[PDB]
Amino acid sequence: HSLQDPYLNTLRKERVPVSIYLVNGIKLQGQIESFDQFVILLKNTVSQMVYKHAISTVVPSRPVR
Amino acid sequence: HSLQDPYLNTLRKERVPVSIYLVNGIKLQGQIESFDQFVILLKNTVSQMVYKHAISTVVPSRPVRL
Amino acid sequence: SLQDPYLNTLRKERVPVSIYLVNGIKLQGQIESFDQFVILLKNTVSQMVYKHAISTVVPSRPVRLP
Amino acid sequence: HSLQDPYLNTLRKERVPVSIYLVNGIKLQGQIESFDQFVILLKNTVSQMVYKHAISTVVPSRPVR
Amino acid sequence: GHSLQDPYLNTLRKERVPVSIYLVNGIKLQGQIESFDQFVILLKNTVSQMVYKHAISTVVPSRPVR
Amino acid sequence: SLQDPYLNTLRKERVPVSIYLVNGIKLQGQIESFDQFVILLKNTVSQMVYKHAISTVVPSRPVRLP
Repeated sequence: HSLQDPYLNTLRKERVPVSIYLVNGIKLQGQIESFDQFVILLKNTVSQMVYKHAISTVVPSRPVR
Repeated sequence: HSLQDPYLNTLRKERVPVSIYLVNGIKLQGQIESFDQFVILLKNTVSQMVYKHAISTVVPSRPVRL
Repeated sequence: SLQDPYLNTLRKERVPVSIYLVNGIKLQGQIESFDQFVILLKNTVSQMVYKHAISTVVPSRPVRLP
Repeated sequence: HSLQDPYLNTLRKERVPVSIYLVNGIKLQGQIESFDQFVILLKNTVSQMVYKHAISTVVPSRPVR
Repeated sequence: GHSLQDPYLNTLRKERVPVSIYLVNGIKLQGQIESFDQFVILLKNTVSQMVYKHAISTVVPSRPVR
Repeated sequence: SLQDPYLNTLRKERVPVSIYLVNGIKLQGQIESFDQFVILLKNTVSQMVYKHAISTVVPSRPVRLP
């Protein structure tokens, strides 16, 4: 929405390394390649499709905006 | 959102420290910088975007007046 | 709708309740207010609880059902 | 809801004791007093409102048609 | 939409294929799909229990199906 | 949509993938088919996986992205 999109898009455009924490406790790390209404593609060695419904928090490695 | 929006907006506007408990049991702390229909941006020692679907409760450090 | 009048009765009559979360945690207090997605619980700890994180709402006494 | 509603209504009307297992593993028991799109009211000692999103299964104590 | 799910469940139902339904909490239910709608599946063995799809992780047939 | 073309690439190229569920369980195989709500995973035993129970889809090798 009005916050989530610009936030993720800024992270995407600025290629900021992020830590994505899943609801189960697992921590994912990488950079946001792209995202749509339901998923986020996290890129590194091999990219992976993360369902937003499985995400708890997105923590940037450095301050943004 | 007749209650949620005014509540979160008051916490935000008044810089009220809050504790956000996640469904998995993890406790997040800080002040609400902004929010929308699905996420809340928390800031202080660790700035982060929290998905509401992962939140169980939001406990203000002090009660909120609407 | 049954959820709304049920909650409104608990609210209006200031009935003490126990709100059990999906993670097993038990919250206690009286419902101060609520909307489509959240419930504001108050007494010992004032907090906004997301309904999506609630498993059950158990009143301390029987109440008029809708 | 061509199946859910008739099923729950049958259990409600016939007052069939049921076991409602929650997604977290807890087992609730009693009779279905009523239900709507999102919740089910279960009666035992005091009635409790159960959110369907927290329910995994509804198991009747005896078979029903 | 349901171009895969519906035909899949209906085939399992019509052919009475033994199936295992794994829930998100880890529970494994066994039996056969007797019926289903948009939100639930009726699984039959000892008694027919209603399973909410939201609580299901996977549906695994006892044998391949076409 | 980003999800559909991505899943379709995995499907068409028959790419080996790991599907991690929200409860931490790891499933392996390949995407045989999918619709708006489910994915058909093929390996030693085929199974229908509900997307709501999936946390991440990880291919065994880099693939073309949407």
